[PDB]
Amino acid sequence: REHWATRLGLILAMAGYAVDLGNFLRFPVQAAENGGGAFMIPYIIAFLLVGIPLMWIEWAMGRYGGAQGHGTTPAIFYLLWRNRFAKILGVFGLWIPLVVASYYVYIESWTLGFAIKFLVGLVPEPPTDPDSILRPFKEFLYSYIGVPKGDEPILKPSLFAYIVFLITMFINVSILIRGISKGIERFAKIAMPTLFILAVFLVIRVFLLETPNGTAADGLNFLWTPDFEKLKDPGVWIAAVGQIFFSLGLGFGVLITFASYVRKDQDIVLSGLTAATLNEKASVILGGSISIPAAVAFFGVANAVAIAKAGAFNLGFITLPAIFSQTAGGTFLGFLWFFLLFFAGLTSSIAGMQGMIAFLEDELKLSRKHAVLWTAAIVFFSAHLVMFLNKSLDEMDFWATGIGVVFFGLTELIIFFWIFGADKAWEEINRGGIIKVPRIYYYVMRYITPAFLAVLLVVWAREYTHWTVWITRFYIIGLFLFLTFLVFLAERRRNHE
Ligand SMILES: Fc1ccc([C@@H]2CCNC[C@H]2COc2ccc3c(c2)OCO3)cc1
Ligand code: NA
Ligand code: NA
Repeated sequence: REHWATRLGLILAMAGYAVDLGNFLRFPVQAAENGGGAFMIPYIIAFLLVGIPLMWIEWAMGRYGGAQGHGTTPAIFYLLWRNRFAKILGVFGLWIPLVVASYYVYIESWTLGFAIKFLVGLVPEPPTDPDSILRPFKEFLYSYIGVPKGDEPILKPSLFAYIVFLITMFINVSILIRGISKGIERFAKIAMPTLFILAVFLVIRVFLLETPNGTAADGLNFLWTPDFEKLKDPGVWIAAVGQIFFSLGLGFGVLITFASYVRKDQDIVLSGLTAATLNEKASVILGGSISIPAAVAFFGVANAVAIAKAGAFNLGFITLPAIFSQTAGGTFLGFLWFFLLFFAGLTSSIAGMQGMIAFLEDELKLSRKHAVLWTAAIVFFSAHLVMFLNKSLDEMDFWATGIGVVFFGLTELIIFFWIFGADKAWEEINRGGIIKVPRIYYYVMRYITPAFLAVLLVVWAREYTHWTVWITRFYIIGLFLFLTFLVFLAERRRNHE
């Protein structure tokens, strides 16, 4: 079985997964809409009571399963809980990242395409007024995606967009086919430093932006000036718990897969805490210093609220590209921005596709080449639904991350810390640990963490159709059936040998 070569490589690979577009787009918009600097109060709380405890647990389950040659939850859940229902629940940890894969790598290709378009100058050049600058780029994105101009729910992606998606798929395979250390880990050691440099250069250049409408200081001001009156709102405390779950990539089964390549007695306590901390520093320092400040700098603090409400997606793919066409040397600026997002996405996507590669290797005994190619085949095939059927993406993302990760997140806790045994679980986490987990976390993991998660489930249920969503529901239901069949074939192949 493969292992991580260096402790640094392991941390950078784990961080590479956590850090993505959300760090530079989603988190800054979440903060502005939920109290500005005051949003850090429930965010740090959520980080301590939910994020950190669960990540350690997934790291432990990963290393525990990896010692016995299993990197995926269908096999690991069965080791923690000798039951048939444990194998079936495990299918979800194979299903969720695979559902995400169908739209994630595609959106990832958008950044690459946009980076190429910016570098070679194939971008709009307005013209005055805000809508006179934004609309030419609003149409640039819609022509790239193929946003329906009629009543039909049909997307018609450009040939360029489709080809870049092909190229993006290829790049992912290239890294994945070289394995864990010589592939994922090797790339982690290049991308993360490259990422940091790209970010810092943008942070510096954004801080020098000055327009008749405002400055970069106005951006950092609007974003971080606290509004504690919003702390009364339970929705803010829910968004904080949700964002942390989103930020670290919990409940995807990815961390478990990666942790399985950590050797039996190697540290996971300090290693996990370090990687988690990098992701957070990236969000508050790098992520919060670029997108929102640059936007507020150009349009003024008067439109700062309007900008935040327009969402993280509009900000990154419409607003900032418009601003770049109006700034000095913006054409190279746009390339760096989208190059930055691409590498951030590429280090997450190769991790999310590893779980399927691991299953095909560990349980069906396929070669790494075959495992990678068939995984790529499944993801590439599935993506045509996301590329051509409008709002299919929303439907996949809703089941997969809206409730799926949290439900699966709660499933991990109960299976590992309650069914497998809290005492056995606790010894598993701290074993080989450079530092020991604070004893107070024993109660947090066992009661506080699953309670917070269970609350998130209940609010989802109480809170929550055009016929085309049934197409997406049809297929993702089919995937779960197909993966169930593979798990079935796995346990049958094992009885023979
Ligand atoms: F809707 C969303 C929820 C959570 C997130 C996470 C946020 C932190 N960084 C990791 C993100 C998930 O990344 C993935 C996961 C599986 C994948 C993948 C990429 O490509 C193929 O299979 C992104 C989007
Ligand atoms: Na993140
Ligand atoms: Na990434």
